[PDB]
Amino acid sequence: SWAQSRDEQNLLQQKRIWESPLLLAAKDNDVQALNKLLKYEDCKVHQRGAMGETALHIAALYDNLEAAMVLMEAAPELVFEPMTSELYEGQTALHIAVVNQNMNLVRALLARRASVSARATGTAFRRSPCNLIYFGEHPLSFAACVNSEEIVRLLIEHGADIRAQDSLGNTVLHILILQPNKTFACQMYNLLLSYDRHGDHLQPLDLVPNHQGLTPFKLAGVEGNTVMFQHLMQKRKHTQWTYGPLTSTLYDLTEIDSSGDEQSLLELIITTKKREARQILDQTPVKELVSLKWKRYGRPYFCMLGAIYLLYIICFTMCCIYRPLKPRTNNRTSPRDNTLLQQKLLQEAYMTPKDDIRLVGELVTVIGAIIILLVEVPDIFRMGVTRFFGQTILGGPFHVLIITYAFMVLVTMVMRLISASGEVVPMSFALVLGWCNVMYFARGFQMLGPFTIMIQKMIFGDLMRFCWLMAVVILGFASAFYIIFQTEDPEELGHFYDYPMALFSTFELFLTIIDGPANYNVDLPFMYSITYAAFAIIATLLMLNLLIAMMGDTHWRVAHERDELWRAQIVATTVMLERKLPRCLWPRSGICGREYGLGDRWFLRVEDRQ
Amino acid sequence: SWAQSRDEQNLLQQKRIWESPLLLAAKDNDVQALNKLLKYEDCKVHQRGAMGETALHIAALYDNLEAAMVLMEAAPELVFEPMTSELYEGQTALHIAVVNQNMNLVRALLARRASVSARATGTAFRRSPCNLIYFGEHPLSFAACVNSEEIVRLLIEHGADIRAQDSLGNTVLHILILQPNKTFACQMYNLLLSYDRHGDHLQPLDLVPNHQGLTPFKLAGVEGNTVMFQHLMQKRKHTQWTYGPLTSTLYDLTEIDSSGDEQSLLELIITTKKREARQILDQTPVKELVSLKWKRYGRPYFCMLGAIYLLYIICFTMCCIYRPLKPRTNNRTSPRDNTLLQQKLLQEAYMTPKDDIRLVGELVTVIGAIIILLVEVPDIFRMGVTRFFGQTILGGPFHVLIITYAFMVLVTMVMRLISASGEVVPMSFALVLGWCNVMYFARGFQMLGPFTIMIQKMIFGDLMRFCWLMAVVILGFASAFYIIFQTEDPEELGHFYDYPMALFSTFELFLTIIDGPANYNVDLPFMYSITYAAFAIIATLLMLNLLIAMMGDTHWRVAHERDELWRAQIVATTVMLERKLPRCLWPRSGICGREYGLGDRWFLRVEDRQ
Ligand SMILES: CCCCCCCC/C=C/CCCCCCCC(=O)O[C@@H](COC(=O)CCCCCCCCCCCCCCC)COP(=O)([O-])OCC[N+](C)(C)C
Ligand SMILES: CCCCCCCC/C=C/CCCCCCCC(=O)O[C@@H](COC(=O)CCCCCCCCCCCCCCC)COP(=O)([O-])OCC[N+](C)(C)C
Ligand SMILES: CCCCCCCC/C=C/CCCCCCCC(=O)O[C@@H](COC(=O)CCCCCCCCCCCCCCC)COP(=O)([O-])OCC[N+](C)(C)C
Ligand SMILES: CCCCCCCC/C=C/CCCCCCCC(=O)O[C@@H](COC(=O)CCCCCCCCCCCCCCC)COP(=O)([O-])OCC[N+](C)(C)C
Ligand SMILES: CCCCCCCC/C=C\CCCCCCCC(=O)O[C@@H](COC(=O)CCCCCCCCCCCCCCC)COP(=O)([O-])OCC[N+](C)(C)C
Ligand SMILES: CCCCCCCC/C=C\CCCCCCCC(=O)O[C@@H](COC(=O)CCCCCCCCCCCCCCC)COP(=O)([O-])OCC[N+](C)(C)C
Ligand SMILES: CCCCCCCC/C=C\CCCCCCCC(=O)O[C@@H](COC(=O)CCCCCCCCCCCCCCC)COP(=O)([O-])OCC[N+](C)(C)C
Ligand SMILES: CCCCCCCC/C=C\CCCCCCCC(=O)O[C@@H](COC(=O)CCCCCCCCCCCCCCC)COP(=O)([O-])OCC[N+](C)(C)C
Ligand SMILES: CC(C)CCC[C@@H](C)[C@H]1CC[C@H]2[C@@H]3CC=C4C[C@@H](OC(=O)CCC(=O)O)CC[C@]4(C)[C@H]3CC[C@]12C
Ligand SMILES: CC(C)CCC[C@@H](C)[C@H]1CC[C@H]2[C@@H]3CC=C4C[C@@H](OC(=O)CCC(=O)O)CC[C@]4(C)[C@H]3CC[C@]12C
Ligand SMILES: CC(C)CCC[C@@H](C)[C@H]1CC[C@H]2[C@@H]3CC=C4C[C@@H](OC(=O)CCC(=O)O)CC[C@]4(C)[C@H]3CC[C@]12C
Ligand SMILES: CC(C)CCC[C@@H](C)[C@H]1CC[C@H]2[C@@H]3CC=C4C[C@@H](OC(=O)CCC(=O)O)CC[C@]4(C)[C@H]3CC[C@]12C
Ligand SMILES: CC(C)CCC[C@@H](C)[C@H]1CC[C@H]2[C@@H]3CC=C4C[C@@H](OC(=O)CCC(=O)O)CC[C@]4(C)[C@H]3CC[C@]12C
Ligand SMILES: CC(C)CCC[C@@H](C)[C@H]1CC[C@H]2[C@@H]3CC=C4C[C@@H](OC(=O)CCC(=O)O)CC[C@]4(C)[C@H]3CC[C@]12C
Repeated sequence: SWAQSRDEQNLLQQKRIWESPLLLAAKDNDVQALNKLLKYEDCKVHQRGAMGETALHIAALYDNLEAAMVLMEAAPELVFEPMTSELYEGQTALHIAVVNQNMNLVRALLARRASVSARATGTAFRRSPCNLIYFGEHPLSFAACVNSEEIVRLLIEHGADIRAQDSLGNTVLHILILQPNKTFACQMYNLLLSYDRHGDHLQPLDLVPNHQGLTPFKLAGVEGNTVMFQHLMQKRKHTQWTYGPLTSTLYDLTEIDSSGDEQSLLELIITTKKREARQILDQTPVKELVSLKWKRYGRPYFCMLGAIYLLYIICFTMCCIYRPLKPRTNNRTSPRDNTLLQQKLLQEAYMTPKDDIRLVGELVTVIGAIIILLVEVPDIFRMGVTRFFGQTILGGPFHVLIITYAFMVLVTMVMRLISASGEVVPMSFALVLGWCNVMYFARGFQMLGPFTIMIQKMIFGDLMRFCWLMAVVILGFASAFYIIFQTEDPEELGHFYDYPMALFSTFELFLTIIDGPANYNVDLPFMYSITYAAFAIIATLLMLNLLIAMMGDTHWRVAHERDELWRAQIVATTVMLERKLPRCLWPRSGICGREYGLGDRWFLRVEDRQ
Repeated sequence: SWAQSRDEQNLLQQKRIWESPLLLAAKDNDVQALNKLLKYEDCKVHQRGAMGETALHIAALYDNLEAAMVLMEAAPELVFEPMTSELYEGQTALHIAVVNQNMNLVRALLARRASVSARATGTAFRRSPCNLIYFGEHPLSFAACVNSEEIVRLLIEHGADIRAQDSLGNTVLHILILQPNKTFACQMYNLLLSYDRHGDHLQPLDLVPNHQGLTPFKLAGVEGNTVMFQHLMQKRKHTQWTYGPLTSTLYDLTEIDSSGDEQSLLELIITTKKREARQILDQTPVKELVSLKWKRYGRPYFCMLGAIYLLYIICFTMCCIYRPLKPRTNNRTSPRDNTLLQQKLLQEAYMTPKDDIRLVGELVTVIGAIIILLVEVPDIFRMGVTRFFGQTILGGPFHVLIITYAFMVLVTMVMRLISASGEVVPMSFALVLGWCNVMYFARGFQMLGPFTIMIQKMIFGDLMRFCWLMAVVILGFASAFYIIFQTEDPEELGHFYDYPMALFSTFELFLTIIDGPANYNVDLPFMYSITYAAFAIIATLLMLNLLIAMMGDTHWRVAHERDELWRAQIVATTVMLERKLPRCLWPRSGICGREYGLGDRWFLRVEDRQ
């Protein structure tokens, strides 16, 4: 609906240029007709186009130097005119000649005092998925993104402000990081810092943030721009000595490490959705910083929490095993009734010293369930209650499973206080969610770490993508199997005696975890052998080994990038383990340079061999 | 804790150089300030640094030739000064200028009679995982490891001892093998043998061992340095004739083959932990030596021991089958009691001539169990009782299984002598350990050989790495399944009737080796169908085919290097079969050159075609 509208304006621009002889003579290189048109009476010079454009805009848009000079002589006030549309707001011909890199025509307008500070605020210039270029809003921003070193020098001599910000707060150094040609953006980055030295108006140009707060150093890590990230560490490192093939380099760790309350560079890479940002983790000062925090304070504090959680789940498991049960007080209803025991009442549950030992174990699992919710739930109140916490749901799925576990413990606490029947259903969820959260503590081991990335990408990328075709085949054949055996005696072959059982039987015959139905003492119905032969070929052979072959490719892809997926689990673990543990037991990383004559900041030394 | 300490000294070195004007003028190339400082009164010349360094140490460390010459004129006694720290003990500036390769400044110190024999015994020079360079302790050792042919010639002219040894006993030829650039180390190896000819003080420089006993020939094979190993066989081979495209080369086999009581080169490659050393086995005189020892005396003596072991295990199997059993004398306790027979007493066991035939077979399996322990156990007494024999445990795991088998035979010997109940548990271990040791004798066949390397790397690299996540899922769902059926009648569905059975049932439902529980005559509990549907998706589909896909990659990696893993099993078999068989039936390999005019050593001839 939006691409349909701006295709209708680009064809309407071409109709207006074919109707007006003034606009048509500016498209072609026709100075013969522009002499004849402009010598007429009043000429209709300031007429609009379909884009709100003037005739001097067309001459700069089609690289017509000779047509533009005729218009500037005959009408000198066309230079100060912006486009008055919606999709090209504020754009002048001084914007257009910069992008088309017409060196003779930029000097021509600036001789006629063209504005170097007009703001091209149209929707064909905002950072959008619909726009193929994001150049900024200023002509100095336009010339930097087209790699024109001659015009960037020529604009600053005429007064182009280098510290100007667009609607996103981005300076020209922020926009050069967002450009697709990364090697040419490094040379233009150096050139724009050569001119920023003049009596600093605030903190310098590479230290000015945008409306997100990011500096050009932190923006290169959020956007995954690894080429610019290496280029901006050269300002931040410092070589101490060089002993033959040795080199001792001292790195900054100011905007990388967690200085204060702001988000550090490690927090912004884990949070962001662009998965190109996780290549910053392989770059040198960040790579030895993560290994330093994990081997010193990360891994000891993580293996303590993993061992306290095992003793909690073993204490929870034995309270479910020794739960209060008594023989049933009523009598059996049907011959299909299998039940022999039922739950004791609350006053009846605690009446012996062995129930007092269990009550100690039940208070441990209730208090531990509250401590989980005191740590996890106040994060949804600080962050956004639905959306901005839902970003952490797709990031860490073990946040959900331990809040759901702690919910299930307090449900069967309430169902114990009031004497409620059916505590087996909140317990059974809590046993399997309680134990399968021990697979969270497998990222402390590099070999066991990305096994849970395999289990995740097989469920949410293979099973949740192919089970819609399996459920189609189960519903087809279970409905067939149900009406075949609908006229029969279930006491011989009872796999399909009602419709919910025929769906659970066909799910189990799909996966080949119960045997195929057979009696051999009675004549089975005729359609059964034909249907089950057709079922066993498409379900058990073909579609079951489809899924096993799909999951075998998910295994191969995760095991290939086995090292860089584990080291991104450690950054997410170390960052989480700082924002919840108190500061007195987490020392700050690196060597502080107060009593070494280096300032107030916190350095990190790397020694290598070339 | 150790890297944190020597980061604090490298920043403290930079503070002391910024405080003293004498040290700061030696870091920069400032001969203007060194003229003004040294013309003062007493100047504080011999002040220390944070590394125990002098001002003449800084000038050599930062490549300041002009700053160093001012210091040597004004203070000529700074040349004889070592660093008095702990981490740079004994290092002088004559060490530093050699590593930085400053040719003008090495001649300057040696003109002022600098010591060419000072020992840099600091912990930044010991062979350690923490040190990135191991250059030795002498300036001749430093110049050889930086590939400076001009300084090695210049040091020997001033009296550098070429036979000097560091704290590890390594000469300069030992250290050149330990260097990472292998091609440049070959040219420096040749240069240092050109100077060692002067009236040999002992056996020559390439034949002097270190405190481990290794010569530079044997050190290249232990360290896996295959480039230096080819370069040092050129001294050891000898071309007999060249008949067109043919060439007859006669190889040495002095330090390669088992000469006396010392460990040969074949014994040191199998023993060592660096698995780069097994590429020496593909090099020509070692490769045809292993094939010669195996095809002549290795494989006949190995197939005799494999056939005697089959007849021993078949004789052990029939003594377990015909074991003494009688009907039970007591009466049944419970309806769950299944037992119908029990063991006979010792006086009752041997009372017929068919028991006398078994007694012959039981003496064979007792005597054979003692002979295993007389061969295997006295190896743990000669080697280190815990640690240095534990190196052979990780090397050969079939040493453990045949000592454990021989232990299990003598347990049920003792349990037969005293009439002890429960001989089925030491026998059942001994049947499966007895028969699965026949897979030891599968390396005699090249096709069957590395099948047991597959079985090993799947157990100790896939199963012992993923079963911690399976046991989490088994304990989760077996605890869920136990409390679901805890209120039921076990006589219909008894898979989970107590907690140890529910763990063995869930282990068997994981692996899909028993069928899923179903009755269809009774109403099963409601949570069972939901839990077993969740179990059968994550356990049987997803996590069971994870492990099968992991083991499929272990198969692919071992089958790729199928030839070089079998030929390393033959070296370990041939070496083991020499140190236990007597010398009269193992002839020495090669042709001895006594009556061929070649000396006392033992050659091996290889004929090839180019
Ligand atoms: C990888 C590392 C390895 C892990 C290994 C770890 C150990 C793993 C194994 C552990 C034990 C396994 C065997 C024990 C079985 C006997 C229990 C018992 O006697 O039950 C009694 C009740 O007791 C209960 O009801 C249990 C309640 C929870 C116990 C915790 C109490 C407070 C601990 C506070 C702090 C907790 C932790 C704090 C968390 C921060 C009564 O039962 P019974 O009448 O005697 O029944 C006997 C039946 N039988 C005769 C057939 C047997
Ligand atoms: C990926 C997930 C998909 C799940 C797939 C499997 C679903 C599993 C869900 C299981 C939930 C079970 C809850 C309790 C069941 C009781 C009610 C019942 O269903 O049976 C009732 C029957 O009534 C029916 O026949 C309903 C089935 C209609 C067609 C199926 C539509 C399913 C939605 C399609 C979605 C499309 C998805 C794929 C397309 C994109 C009563 O059973 P009865 O006792 O035998 O009474 C017979 C009376 N008689 C004796 C007179 C004859
Ligand atoms: C790849 C190569 C292929 C391998 C092939 C090799 C051969 C493989 C097969 C071999 C034989 C298989 C069939 C034999 C079954 C009859 C045995 C018997 O009669 O038992 C008798 C007792 O005998 C015993 O108790 C056995 C004790 C050990 C025997 C060794 C005696 C001393 C040998 C010293 C040196 C040993 C070696 C030294 C080691 C260095 C009594 O039993 P029974 O009352 O008669 O029971 C009959 C029941 N039935 C009627 C139903 C049947
Ligand atoms: C890789 C290897 C791992 C193996 C995993 C599987 C272990 C296999 C080991 C099997 C050994 C079995 C030996 C004999 C069993 C008898 C005692 C018993 O356990 O049952 C007793 C129950 O008491 C319990 O419930 C204990 C279980 C507590 C929680 C499990 C902790 C396991 C350690 C976690 C380690 C974490 C490792 C993963 C995390 C990294 C008695 O049973 P009962 O007769 O039914 O009495 C019920 C009384 N009732 C009737 C009143 C209700
Ligand atoms: C699916 C579930 C499976 C996963 C298990 C989850 C359940 C249990 C969770 C976690 C396990 C808890 C028990 C520890 C056992 C392993 C420890 C170990 O050997 O690691 C290191 C020793 O440790 C260190 O060198 C540094 C840490 C200090 C010791 C840990 C402190 C507390 C230990 C307990 C005191 C508790 C205090 C409170 C008392 C209750 C060895 O070095 P590594 O380098 O780490 O070697 C392998 C990693 N690698 C592959 C990277 C090379
Ligand atoms: C009380 C018990 C229930 C409640 C407890 C908590 C339950 C919920 C737990 C965790 C929920 C936390 C969020 C989901 C986790 C990952 C989602 C994600 O990352 O994006 C995913 C899409 O997006 C989705 O698929 C969203 C999930 C929709 C279905 C949720 C129900 C599945 C329950 C689970 C039951 C499943 C049946 C298994 C057997 C039972 C993409 O996945 P990916 O990993 O980013 O990459 C894989 C794609 N790739 C392969 C192409 C590369
Ligand atoms: C999991 C278990 C499976 C493994 C079986 C373990 C159990 C039994 C253990 C070992 C097997 C014992 C029986 C021998 C059968 C095979 C012999 C053979 O054919 O090999 C060679 C013949 O042999 C030779 O050419 C040289 C050796 C002389 C013959 C062996 C002497 C003793 C034979 C018995 C007298 C006993 C004396 C004491 C009396 C008791 C053939 O040449 P090859 O080159 O080797 O061909 C294949 C190898 N390749 C792939 C490299 C090309
Ligand atoms: C009486 C009956 C019991 C006693 C009899 C004797 C029992 C003990 C027998 C042989 C023991 C001899 C030493 C182990 C052999 C190999 C170890 C090794 O090489 O290093 C290993 C690590 O290091 C370890 O894992 C050490 C082993 C720890 C567990 C030991 C108990 C397992 C028992 C066994 C039961 C398992 C369950 C199976 C079904 C039962 C590394 O393995 P790798 O091969 O070097 O390379 C593979 C890694 N790769 C794939 C990444 C490349
Ligand atoms: C009553 C007493 C004796 C028992 C103590 C209970 C502990 C076992 C609980 C209390 C708080 C719990 C912690 C609360 C929050 C978290 C964060 C949680 O983080 C995630 O799940 C990250 C998700 C992801 O990144 O995928 C991991 C478990 C952990 C450390 C919990 C581990 C278990 C703890 C220590
Ligand atoms: C009583 C019955 C009906 C309960 C049903 C249990 C399931 C709903 C639970 C139990 C096991 C759980 C799984 C166990 C482990 C994982 C791996 C876990 O992996 C990650 O989060 C990887 C990400 C990372 O670590 O980087 C994602 C959730 C998931 C699939 C869990 C999803 C929810 C599952 C299937
Ligand atoms: C495609 C691969 C997996 C195998 C290829 C062979 C199949 C197509 C063949 C092998 C056995 C055949 C079946 C053998 C016997 C029967 C039973 C017959 O039905 C009855 O006699 C019903 C019994 C009754 O009415 O009591 C119908 C054909 C059918 C299913 C045959 C269908 C074709 C089958 C499955
Ligand atoms: C009483 C009489 C009639 C029976 C003879 C008993 C033999 C069958 C036994 C006695 C000593 C045993 C040997 C003792 C030691 C070894 C070394 C052993 O070496 C390893 O296991 C290497 C381990 C590895 O490299 O993995 C292999 C079996 C072998 C030859 C044994 C094979 C079986 C032997 C010959
Ligand atoms: C009665 C029951 C409980 C006994 C249990 C038996 C297991 C503990 C045994 C029987 C089979 C054995 C395995 C059989 C064969 C091998 C291959 C073997 O492989 C090698 O040593 C390869 C190295 C090489 O040859 O180069 C290592 C031991 C291993 C895994 C064994 C380990 C111990 C196992 C699992
Ligand atoms: C993911 C792939 C492997 C298959 C995708 C389809 C499944 C998600 C569907 C197919 C059959 C369905 C089951 C069909 C019948 C039942 C029984 C129903 O429980 C009962 O009726 C219990 C019986 C009783 O209480 O007596 C609960 C839903 C459940 C487990 C369904 C859960 C969803 C299942 C497993």
